[PDB]
Amino acid sequence: ECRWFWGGCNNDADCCKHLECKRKWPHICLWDGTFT
Repeated sequence: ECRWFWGGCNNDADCCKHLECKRKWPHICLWDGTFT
């Protein structure tokens, strides 16, 4: 399972495949939009 929008995380893996975690505090799971 992964974290949803505004769920919290530290790394990109922590967030879903589509959701990307910002590498700058505050660290949260956001939406990328671009297909990996």
